[PDB]
Amino acid sequence: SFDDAVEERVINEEYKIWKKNTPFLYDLVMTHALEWPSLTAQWLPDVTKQDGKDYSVHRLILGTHTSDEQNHLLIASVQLPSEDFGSVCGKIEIEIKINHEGEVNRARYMPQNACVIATKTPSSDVLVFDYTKHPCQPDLRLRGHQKEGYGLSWNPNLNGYLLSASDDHTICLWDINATPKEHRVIDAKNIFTGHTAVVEDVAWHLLHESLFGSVADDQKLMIWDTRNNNTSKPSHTVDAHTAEVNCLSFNPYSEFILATGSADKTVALWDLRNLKLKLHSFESHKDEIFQVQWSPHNETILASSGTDRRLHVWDLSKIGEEQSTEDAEDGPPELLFIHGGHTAKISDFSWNPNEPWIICSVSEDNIMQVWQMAENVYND
Repeated sequence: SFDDAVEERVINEEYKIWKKNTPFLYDLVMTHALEWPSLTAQWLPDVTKQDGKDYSVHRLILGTHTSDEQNHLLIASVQLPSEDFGSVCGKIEIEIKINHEGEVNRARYMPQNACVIATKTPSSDVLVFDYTKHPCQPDLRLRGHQKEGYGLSWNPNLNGYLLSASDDHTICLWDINATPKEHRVIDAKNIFTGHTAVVEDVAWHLLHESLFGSVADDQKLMIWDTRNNNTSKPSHTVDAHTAEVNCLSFNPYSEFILATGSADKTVALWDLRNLKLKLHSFESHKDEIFQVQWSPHNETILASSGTDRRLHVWDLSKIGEEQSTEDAEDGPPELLFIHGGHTAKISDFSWNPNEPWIICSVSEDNIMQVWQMAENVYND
């Protein structure tokens, strides 16, 4: 159609421009086309090195989206710059592969033992694998609910405790260590309802093992306390957004600050000490927002991605500082950087935990990008 065509046209012309400015806007930009689109992406904690090599190796947990052929759980190794047949391999390879029944919606490793990877299937089961066992039939099948989902959150502080969101208006909680397994199957320690609609995302508080937050299409943010008795009584409910809320992430350097992304094209800043007053609303995205992640290195900065094909990076510290018109355009002072290297909807992204400022983002066209904005943008 005409609109599709016009759209596709602007996307290319803009991309054209982007690529030309690459050396000016970035310090690192790596593009790579997977054989299949990945809906998930998360960096693994470890870093591998060799003496004499000008690079270190990092790894990502990716997935495949084949609405046909066989799907797999992937582990990709990426070579990253250091302080400075039989030929040298490419900077990106797929070290591990694991047959997975259906697309991989999410895939997160367990903080306590990253050999453990939890998965979100297009089914209603939640799978668990140990990529030390398959070196495929999951090592654990988590019962819990009737619908598909994406929300997935491992609890630090409590080995094994996993949370999940679902299109069936509920949240499940399991103890992966679950005594017995009755045929690789662990039922569900608790099911939190309290949500009028589809639950988009879920996330554990980072310090208090009994707290966690949920987010759903009912336009609300709910804070829960595992200790409470009513599996329908969220200890708190917040009218967070105009549209449906798609995610929430806790600030790594705080025990109160939180963030949420909505279809209302907005990212809301929240403080647990007073969920009655929204601290701020980051605006600029032109379509739905599905991912929001805080920098693992700076308490003041977070990023968001969505359907508008843009990855935004914000800086709380610049909220409110005055800016010069015709500069006061392009966006508010809180918008530190805009990543326009993706040519399709960004499905998910992850901040590298060892290399401050490196981000990996997977797009729907099955493109993967490892990038780092130019130092000057966040320095001087």
